[PDB]
Amino acid sequence: GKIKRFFAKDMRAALAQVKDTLGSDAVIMSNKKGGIEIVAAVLEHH
Amino acid sequence: GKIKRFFAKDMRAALAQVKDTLGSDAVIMSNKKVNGGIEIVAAVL
Repeated sequence: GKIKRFFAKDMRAALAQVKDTLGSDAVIMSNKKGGIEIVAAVLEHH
Repeated sequence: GKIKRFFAKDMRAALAQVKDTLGSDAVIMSNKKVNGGIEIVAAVL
């Protein structure tokens, strides 16, 4: 489990970064956007 | 860097306190569900 700011994709495509790095099960935070910014978080199960 | 323990009634608010203190990039060590809410142990370098 980790929390990452990822990258300023400037596009919702940044979600791909989140998936390729964090995975398919993730919690996205602060997607408040020159580019865009999004901090997401995966948890370690149980 | 450091390692800190966090509590919140919900997982969202616990993730928020981890962000407001450790920052946008951190390592989640623990997400155990404790009586009264959730405990998250996180670390940042």
